[PDB]
Amino acid sequence: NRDPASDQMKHWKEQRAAQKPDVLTTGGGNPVGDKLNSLTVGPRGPLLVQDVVFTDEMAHFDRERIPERVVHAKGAGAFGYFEVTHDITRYSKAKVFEHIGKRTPIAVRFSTVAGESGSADTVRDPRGFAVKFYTEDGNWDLVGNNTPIFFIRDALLFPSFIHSQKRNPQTHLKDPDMVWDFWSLRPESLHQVSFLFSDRGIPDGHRHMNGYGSHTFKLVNANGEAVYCKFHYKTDQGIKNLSVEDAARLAHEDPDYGLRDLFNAIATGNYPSWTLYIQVMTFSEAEIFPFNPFDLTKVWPHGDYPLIPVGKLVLNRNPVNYFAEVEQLAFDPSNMPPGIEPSPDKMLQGRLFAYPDTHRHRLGPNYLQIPVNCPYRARVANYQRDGPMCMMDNQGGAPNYYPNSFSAPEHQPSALEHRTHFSGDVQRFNSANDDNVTQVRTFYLKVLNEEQRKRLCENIAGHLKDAQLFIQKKAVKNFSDVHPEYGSRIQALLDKYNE
Amino acid sequence: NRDPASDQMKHWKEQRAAQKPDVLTTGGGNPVGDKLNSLTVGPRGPLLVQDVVFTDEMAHFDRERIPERVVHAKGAGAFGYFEVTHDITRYSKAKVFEHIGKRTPIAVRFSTVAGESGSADTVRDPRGFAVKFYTEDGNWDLVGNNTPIFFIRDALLFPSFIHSQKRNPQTHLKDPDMVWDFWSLRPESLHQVSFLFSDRGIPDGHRHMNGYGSHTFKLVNANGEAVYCKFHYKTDQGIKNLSVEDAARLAHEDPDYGLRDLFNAIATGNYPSWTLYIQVMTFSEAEIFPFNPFDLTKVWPHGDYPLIPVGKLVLNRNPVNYFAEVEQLAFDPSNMPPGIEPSPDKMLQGRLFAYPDTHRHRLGPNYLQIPVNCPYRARVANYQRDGPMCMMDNQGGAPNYYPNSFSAPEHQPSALEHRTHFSGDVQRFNSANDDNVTQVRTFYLKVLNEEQRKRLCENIAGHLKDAQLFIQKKAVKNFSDVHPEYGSRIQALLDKYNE
Amino acid sequence: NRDPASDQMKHWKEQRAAQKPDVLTTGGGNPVGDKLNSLTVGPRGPLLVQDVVFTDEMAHFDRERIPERVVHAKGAGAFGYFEVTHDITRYSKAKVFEHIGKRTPIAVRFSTVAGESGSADTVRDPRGFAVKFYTEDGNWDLVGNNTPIFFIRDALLFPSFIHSQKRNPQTHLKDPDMVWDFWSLRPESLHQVSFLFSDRGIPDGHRHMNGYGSHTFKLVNANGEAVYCKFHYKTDQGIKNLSVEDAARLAHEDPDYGLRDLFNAIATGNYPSWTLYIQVMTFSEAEIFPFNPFDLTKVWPHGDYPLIPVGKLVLNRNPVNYFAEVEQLAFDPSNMPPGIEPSPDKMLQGRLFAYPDTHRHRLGPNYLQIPVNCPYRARVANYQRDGPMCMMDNQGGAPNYYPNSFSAPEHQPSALEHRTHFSGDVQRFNSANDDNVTQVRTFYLKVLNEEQRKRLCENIAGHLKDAQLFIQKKAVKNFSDVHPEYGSRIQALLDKYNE
Amino acid sequence: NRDPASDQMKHWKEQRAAQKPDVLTTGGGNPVGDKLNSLTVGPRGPLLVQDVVFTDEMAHFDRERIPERVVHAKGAGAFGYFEVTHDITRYSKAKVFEHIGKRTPIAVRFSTVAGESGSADTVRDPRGFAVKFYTEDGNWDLVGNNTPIFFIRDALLFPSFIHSQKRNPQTHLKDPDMVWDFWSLRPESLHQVSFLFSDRGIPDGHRHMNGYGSHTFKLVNANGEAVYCKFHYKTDQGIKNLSVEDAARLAHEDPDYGLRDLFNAIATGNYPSWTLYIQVMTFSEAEIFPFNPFDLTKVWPHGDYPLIPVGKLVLNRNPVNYFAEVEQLAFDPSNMPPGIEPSPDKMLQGRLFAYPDTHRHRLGPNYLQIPVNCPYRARVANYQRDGPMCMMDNQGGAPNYYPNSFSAPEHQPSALEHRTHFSGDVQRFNSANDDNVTQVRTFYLKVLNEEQRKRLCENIAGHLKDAQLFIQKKAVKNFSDVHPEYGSRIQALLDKYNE
Ligand code: HEM
Repeated sequence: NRDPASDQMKHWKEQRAAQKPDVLTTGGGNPVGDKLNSLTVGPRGPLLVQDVVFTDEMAHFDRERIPERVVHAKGAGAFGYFEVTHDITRYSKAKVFEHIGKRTPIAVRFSTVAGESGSADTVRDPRGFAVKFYTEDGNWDLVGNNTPIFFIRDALLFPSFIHSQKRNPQTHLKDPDMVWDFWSLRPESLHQVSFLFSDRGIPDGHRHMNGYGSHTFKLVNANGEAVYCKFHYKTDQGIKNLSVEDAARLAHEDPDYGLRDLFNAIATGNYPSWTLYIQVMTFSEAEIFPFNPFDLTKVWPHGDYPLIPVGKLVLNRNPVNYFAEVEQLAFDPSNMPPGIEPSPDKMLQGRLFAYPDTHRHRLGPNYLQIPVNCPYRARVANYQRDGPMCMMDNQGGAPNYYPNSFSAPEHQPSALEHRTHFSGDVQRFNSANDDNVTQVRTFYLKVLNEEQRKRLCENIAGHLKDAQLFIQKKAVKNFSDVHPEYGSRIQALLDKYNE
Repeated sequence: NRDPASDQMKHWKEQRAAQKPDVLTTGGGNPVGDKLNSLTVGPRGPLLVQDVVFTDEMAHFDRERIPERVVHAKGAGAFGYFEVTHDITRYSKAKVFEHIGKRTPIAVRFSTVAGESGSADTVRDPRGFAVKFYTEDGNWDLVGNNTPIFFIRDALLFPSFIHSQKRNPQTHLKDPDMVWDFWSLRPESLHQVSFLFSDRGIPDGHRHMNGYGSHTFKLVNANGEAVYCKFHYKTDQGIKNLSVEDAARLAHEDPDYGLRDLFNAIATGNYPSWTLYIQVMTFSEAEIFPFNPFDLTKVWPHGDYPLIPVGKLVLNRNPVNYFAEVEQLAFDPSNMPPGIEPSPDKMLQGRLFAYPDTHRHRLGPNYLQIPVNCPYRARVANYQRDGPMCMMDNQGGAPNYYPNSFSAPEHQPSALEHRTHFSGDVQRFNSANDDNVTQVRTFYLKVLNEEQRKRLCENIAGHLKDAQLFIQKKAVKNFSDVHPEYGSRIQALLDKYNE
Repeated sequence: NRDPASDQMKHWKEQRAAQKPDVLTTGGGNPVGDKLNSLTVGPRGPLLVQDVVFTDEMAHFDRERIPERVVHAKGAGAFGYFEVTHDITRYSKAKVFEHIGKRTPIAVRFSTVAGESGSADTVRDPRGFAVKFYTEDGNWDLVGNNTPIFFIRDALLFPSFIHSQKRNPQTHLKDPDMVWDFWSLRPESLHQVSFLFSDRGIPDGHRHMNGYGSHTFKLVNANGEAVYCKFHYKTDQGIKNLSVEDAARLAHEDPDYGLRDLFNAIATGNYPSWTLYIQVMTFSEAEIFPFNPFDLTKVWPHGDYPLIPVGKLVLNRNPVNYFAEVEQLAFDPSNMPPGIEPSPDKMLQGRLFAYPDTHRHRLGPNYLQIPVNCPYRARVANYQRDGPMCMMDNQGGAPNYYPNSFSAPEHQPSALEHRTHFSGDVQRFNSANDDNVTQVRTFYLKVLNEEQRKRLCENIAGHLKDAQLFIQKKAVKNFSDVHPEYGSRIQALLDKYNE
Repeated sequence: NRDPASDQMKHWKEQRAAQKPDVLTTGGGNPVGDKLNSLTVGPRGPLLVQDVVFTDEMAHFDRERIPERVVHAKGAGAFGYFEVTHDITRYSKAKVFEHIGKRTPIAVRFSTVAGESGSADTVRDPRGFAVKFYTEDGNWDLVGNNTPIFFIRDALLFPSFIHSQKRNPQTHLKDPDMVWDFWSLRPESLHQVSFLFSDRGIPDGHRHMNGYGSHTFKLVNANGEAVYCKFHYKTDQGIKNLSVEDAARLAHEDPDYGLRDLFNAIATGNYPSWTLYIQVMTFSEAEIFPFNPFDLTKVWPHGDYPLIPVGKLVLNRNPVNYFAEVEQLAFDPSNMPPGIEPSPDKMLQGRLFAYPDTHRHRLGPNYLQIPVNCPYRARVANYQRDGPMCMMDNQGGAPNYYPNSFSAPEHQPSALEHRTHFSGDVQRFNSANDDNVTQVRTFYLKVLNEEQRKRLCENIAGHLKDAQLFIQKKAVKNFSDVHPEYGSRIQALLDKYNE
C-alpha cells in the first residue's frame, strides 16, 4: 500500500462498503435527474435559465473561497486533548488546570508566516503553533509560535513588518530590499532574526518543534494573588530540523510536507505530544528584572526562572473536512477564562484587538458559531443578537437588554479581573532602544556552538546578499554591535557573494 | 391583563420556574464579572483595549444588521403544516401530494411590498404570501402574493417597476410622478392596478386575504404526462379589508398591526388556515386559450377552469426569535421538487434566477444552511463544498467530484424534468401589447359592483392627483380604454382635486 | 408648479433639454438593444442564460441594499460650509479654527434613533445631528445630537439600552416593558428621559433644533496647553416643536416630513444655519466641578461656563444622489485633527472604537474611499494597502513598510497628542450611583414652566401606562426621587389610565 | 545595480527627486505624531482604546485580504494596446475592428489553474490568457487559455473537474486518485490531457505561448449576416517550453518566475506581442462539420479553416500597484460588444453566468466600478443603482425607471442580438460520447513526433503511477482507444514505476 493520507478516498469508500450511494440533490434538497448534462433546447441549442440544477451548483462553486489569513495562511491542523499532570493551582484558578488528570479537548493549527495558501511548508520562517482549549469557562486560545520571542516590541510596527516580509506592492515579488531595510532600521529584530536564521529556522515538520506563548502572561489564584508567567510546551518527539538542502528539495517535491507528516503520524497511531511548562515571575521580581519583563524581544533565563511542568498536549485525531475544521479555525488571544489574564506587553495588548477583528472580516460576524470555534464545553448566554448567518436559535425569546427584571443571564462577580495599579502620563513611550543586543550576543555565544554559528552566518549572508550595499552595511553594523565576530563573518561572506 | 404579544417577557420569565438565571458570558463562553462598568485606569481615567468584554459585545452590536429584502422588507411569519385532503396524484407525482392526510411542515411569511423595514403594515400595496414546504424531495417554495396577477409580464421591467414604487433617487421621497409615469407608460399594469386600488388593496391583517401562486406552473404525474396549473389558497377566515380611514389611523396607531394580529391569534389558539386549490389547463387548451396562458397579467376564468380542492394550510406556531426564523427566511421559486415545474411565464423564468441570487447577497453563500432555510425533511448530498460561514461538517471527507468510483452521491433519472418541445428564433419578443384591457373591463363592470367602483376611482384619484397633468392625461387614457366610464369617473375626481 | 422636491424629475429633464438622451448600457458599458423584453426561444418560449442584459441588471438590483445603520437609520442629509466668526486660537490650534472668516466644507446628516429605515420622522425620539468638517488636517467628525446629555454614562450599557428601545426579540413589536424596565433599573437616565418627553421630544423638522457634542472634549493650543470643552450649535431659525397630536397626524400623512422640509428649505434658498459655541473648563476647574465633568448625564451650567462664540454652520446644498451621499455617509468621533482630542468620558471612549468598526461592516473595509467620506481637503498618505473594493491607485508603488530608507511618508511630531497624567488601579469602577437627580430637579423646576411640566408628565404617563405595574412603581419611585411633585403628578395620570 | 524588478523601490525613491516626503496620516487624513510607539499609561502600562492611530491602521491591515480566484489564482498582469492590421469588417461590425490601424487599450492577465496564490509559476497546468479590450461599445473580455481546447464539454462537470484537480477535502493534499479517477471516467478529457502532458504543459514564462478563445463564437456584420469563428493570438516571441527538470528547479528557486520575467521584459522595453487571427465557419459548414462544431474538445483543422489575420496585441506597461490593477482585475466572457456574440457551446453558455457571478462575490456587487474594471472608453448609463461601496455619483438624480418621460437613457435597436433559430425538446442531451478519440489520435500521431510522444508518455506515467491500479487500468484503456501504442507505451512505463 501507500500512506494513509494517499488512501483517504479508498478508505472512505471502504468505510461505506455495503451501503449504496446516496441520492444527489440540489442545495435545497431537490433530487437531480442528471447532473452531468445541461438543460438546452435541442442537442446543440442554448442553455436555459430554467436549468436551476446548474445555477445552484455553479453559484456555490463561484463562492467557495474566503480570504486567507492575512498571516500564517499556509497551515495544517489536528485535534486532541490536554491533560493536567502537575498541580499549579497555587498560581492559577483556571478550571483547565483544576486538578491532575483533568482532560480538556483541544484544537491545534501549525503554520508558516509569510507565504500564501499555495506556498511550501519547508521554508525558513517562524512557525505558528496555536492551541485552543475548550474549557468549562469557555475557550482559551494560546496562540504561540515555535520561538519564545519576536522581531518587534510594539504592535504599530507589525503591519509594516509583515509587509516587508511579503510581496513588493508593484512587482508582487519577494523583496530582499524590503526585508533587510526594515530589519536594518529596527535593530530590535536581531534576537529573533538570529533564531530564525539558525537551524531552528526550518523545522522538520510540526512534530519536532517547540511551542511557546512568547508573551509574559498573568495568572491569578483563588485568593486573588497574581504572578506573571510564560507558557512553554516542549516537543516530546524532540527537536529536529531540515538542512537548507533537504528543505529546498522538499519545497518542490512536496510543498505540503508538514501537512502530510502530521496526518500520517496521527493516522498510524503515532500521536504527537508536547509537555506544557510555565516559568513564573512575581511582581516583585518583575520590578527588578534587568530588562523590561514584558519586552517580547527577550526571554526569562531558565536559571533564574526554572520551567515548571503543568500538563501534556496530545493530538490523536485528524480533521474530517479540512475547510470546515482547519481553514475556518479561529484563535483569539483575548479568549482567556478566569485565572489567566494578559500582561502589559505592548504586542500582546494589540493582539487582544487584532484577532477577533480580523476574524469578523475573514470569517464573518458570527464566526464564533462555526462548530470548530464554538465554546461547546461552556454555555454561551448573553445579550448579543442577530448578525449575518445567525445560526442556532439566536438565544430564542430571552430578554435582550441588561439589567432586566425577567431572569436573563447575570453577572459572575467571582469572574472579575485582577486589579493592578498603574501610574504615568498618557503618551507614546519610545521602546526602540530597550537593549537590542545583550540577549542576542548570548544566544550567539552560549546558545549556539561554533558550527551552528557557521551556518547562521551563511544563511544570513545568502539572503542579505540580494539587498543593496547600503542596506548590507547597516545590516552588518547591527550584527557587529551584538558581537564583532558576528558582523565580521557575515561581511566576509557578503564580500564573496558580492564577488 | 394584556394580550399575549405584550406579555412576551412576562411569560419567558415565569416559564423558567425558579431556575437560577444563566451565567453571562462573552461570545467565547468566558464568564463576565461585571458587564455594567468599563475597564479604566482610575474612576475618571481612559478606557483600556484590555477590556475585551466591551469589545466583544460592542463589535457584535456593531454587526447586528443585514441588508433588508430589496422588496417585501416589512413582514411577519408563522409556522405550521400542510395537509392533503384530496387526491390530485392524477396531475402531480410530487411527494407533498402523496396521499390524503399526509402532512408537511410549512413556514410562512406575509409582507407589504414597497415600504422598508420600519414602515407601517396597514398601507395600500400588494401582500406577499410565501409558503415553504419542507418535503422529502427537498423544499418546495411557493412564493405567492395576495393577488392572482401582477403589474407586468416581463422580468426586465421588474427593477424599474420597483424603483418607481420606492423613493426618488435624489430626495428620497415617495414620488407620485415616478409611480404614474411608469404605469401610464405601461398599460399592462391596468389589471393589477385595478385590484390594488379596490378594497382588497388594504387587507385587515394577514389572516383575511387569499394567497395565489399567480404564475402558471406545470404539474407532472408518475406516467410522465404533463398539465399546466395555477395555485390558489383561500382564507378560511374570510376576506376582510380595512377602510382607507382606519388604515391611515393604524399606520401611526400601530405600524405593526399585522404582526400583532397574527402573533396574538396563534398565541390564543385561534390558528388561521387556508384551503389550497388548483386550476388545471391541458397543453391542448393552452394552444387555443384566447390569451397567453403564461401572461402574468391574466387570470384563468373559473368558469372554464374551476378550482380543484387539494389540501389545507394551517399556521399554529409563532416564531421564537424573529430575526433567526423570519428575517432570515429565504424562499426560492426555483425550489421545486419532482412533479412540479415552471412554465414559460417570462416573469417566473426571471424569478428562477433572482431569489437564490439575492439570498446569496442578503444572507450569504451558505444561507440554505441557516436552520429555517434547511430542507431538514430531506437528505442533502452533492458535490458542493466550502463557502463562508460553513456549518455542518461540510459533508466530511466524501469524494467531491462527480462522477467518481468511490460511492459518493448519484443522480437519479426518476427526477428528470418533463420534456416540452420548442421551436423559434432567439429574440426579444415584444409583449407590451398582449391585450391590456379585455380582462380589466370584466373586472371593473362584471366583477365589481357600483358601491366599490366608486371607491376604486376615488382611491386612484386620491393618489394620481399629485402627478403632473400630462401624466394624469395619459393615465386617464388607459383607464378609458378599459371603459369610458372608468376613465371619465377618474377624470371628474381629478378635476375637483386640481381645484 | 409644486414644491422643489416634487419637481425633482421635471427639473432634471429641463436642465437636460435639447440634449440627446444617452445610450442605455450594461454595467460593462455594452449598448443594449431592447431592455424591455427578455431573450427567449420563440414568443412563448424559455428564458436564455444568454440573456446577459437581464442578468447584469437583475444581479445588481438583487444587490442594491446594504445593512441600515444599527441606530439612527432614518435620516436626512445636506451640505454646506463652516465659517469661523470668532477667535478661539488660545484654546485650539486646530486648522479649522485658524482665522476669522475661514471656510471649511461640511456634510451633515440629521436623524431619529430607534426607528428603522422606513419609519416616520415626526416621532418622539432624540435627534442625531452629525457634522463632518473636511479640514486640511483631515476630517473632523462632530457626531452630535439635539441634546447636551444622554441616557447612560458607560458604553457597556449602550447595546442594551438600544435593544430596550427597539423591538421585542420574539414578536418584533415595540415593547414598553423593555423600555421602562431598563429605564426603571438605571435612574441615571432620568435627565435625558425628562428632556426626551418635554416639547423638545419632537422637533419641528431638523431646522428648528440645536446640536450638541454632548461629551466633554479636550482642546489644545499651539503652546501645548489643554482645556476641556463642550460644543454647542444653536439654531438660527429658533426652537420649534410639533405638538403630540400634530406629530401623530404627520406620522402617517408624511413619514418623511423632516426630509422634505430640509430639501425644500435649501432648494428655495432658505439656507438653515447654526451658531457654533464652546464652553471651556480648565483642568483646575474640572478638578472642583460639583459632578464628574466627564459624566454624559450632566451639563455644565451656563452661568459658570458661558457659551463662547466660534462660528457658523450653513447648509446650502442638497444631495444629488441620496444613497451615495447620505445613506453611505460615515461619521467617526475618532476623526479628530490636531488641536481636538477626547476627554476621559467613558461613553466617548467607547465611541472611539464603535463607529469605525460598524462602518467597516455596514459599508466595507475601504468606506473612507467612498467620495463623501474621503478627506478630500487633505492628502491621505500612509502604509495601509489593499482590502475589498480598493479604489484609486492604492498608493501606487510607494514603499509599504515603515520605517524605510526610500522616502515614503513620515509622521509629524507636531501632531503628537497632549500628555495628561493618569494614576489609579485598573478596574471596573461603578458609576451607577453618580448623582442621578440633582440636575434633573433643576431641570424640572427651574428649566421648565408649569405649562411644560404638565404635558411632560402626560407624555411620560401616556407611554409608561402600558408597562407592567411593578415597573410603573419603580419608574415613579425614580421620578419622586427627583422631586415628589414629579413622581406624584405621574402617578395621578397613571392611576387614571389604568381605568 | 540589478534587474528592473529588483530595483522597484530604488527607482521609486529616485523618482521623487528631492521632493519632501508626504505627511503620514490616518485613513481619515489626520496627521500622525508617532506611528512607531503605542499609546499607554506609563512606559510599561496598558494600551488605550484612545490610540486611534493604532486601531485605524491595524483594522485595515486585518482586512487586506479578499478571496483569491476560485481557479487561476496565481498570475501576472500587464497593459498595452490592440491594433488592427487587417480588415475583417465583412465578418464583424464590432467597433474594435472598425478600421486598420485602430488602437484600443487592453489589460491582460496570465495565470496557472490549480495552484493557490502562493503556488509556483513553473508547473504543468494549462495557462490563463485573458485579454480585456476597453472599447467604445464597452469592454470586450476575451478570456482565453494557452490551448484551443479543454478537458470537458458541459459546464455541469466544471466544478467537479476543478475539485478533482485541487486538494483532497480531508487531507488538503493533491490527490492523484481524484485527478485520474475523474479523467479515466470522462475520456472526453483525452484531447486536452494530451496537450497538457506534452511540452506545452510547461511554457517558459508567459511571453512564449499562444492564446486561444477556445470556444467557437459568433461574429455579426453590418448586414445582419453571421458566421462562427475561433480566436487565436500566436506569440511573436515564438513557442518556448521549460524542461520538466528545469521547471522543478525554478519551482523552488523562483516560484514567481513568470511574474518576474514579464515585468522585466516590459521594464527593459522588450514588449511582448501576439498576432491575432480568426478561423471562420459559415452556418452551412457548421451543419456539415464531422463533429459538433461547438464541442470544446474539438479544434477546427487549419487546412479546412485557415487562420485569417486581424491585428496585434502588445503589452508595454507594467502595473504600478499589483493588487489594485491585477488582483482586482475581472474578466467576464459575457462582456461582448455588438458584432461579437456567443455560440451554443455548452461550456461557453455556462461561463456567461459564472464570471460576473463569482466577481460579485470575490470583489463585490460594484466590482465594475473598480478603475481597472471600468469601461472607461465608454459612457455607462442605465437604470442600475446603489449597492455596497457605490462610487462616483451613482448616476446622480437621473430618473431610475425605464421607460420614462424624463429623457433618461434609451436602448438602441442597432445593438439587438443576431437572430438564430432553434427547434427541439427541452432536455439534458448527453454529450459524453461525442467522439472522444478521433482528433486525439491525430494529435498523438501527426502533431507530435516520436521524441515528443516519448516524453508525453513518460510525463503521464510519472503522475498516473501514483493512482490506484484499477484507476491506472481504466485510464490506460482510454489511451488505448486513442491508439494501441499510446496506451501500451504508458502501460510499459507504469509496469516499471509500479516496481
Ligand atoms: C502586534 C502583534 C501581532 C498582531 C497584530 C498579529 C496579527 C495576526 C493576524 C491578523 C493573524 C490572522 C488571524 C486569522 O486570520 O485567523 C495572525 C495569525 C497568527 N499569529 Fe499573530 N499577530 C501578532 C503577533 C504574533 C505573535 C508574537 C505570535 C506568537 C506568540 C503570533 C502567532 C500567530 C499565529 C500562530 C497565527 C495563526 C493562528 C492560526 O493558525 O489560526 N502572532 N496574527
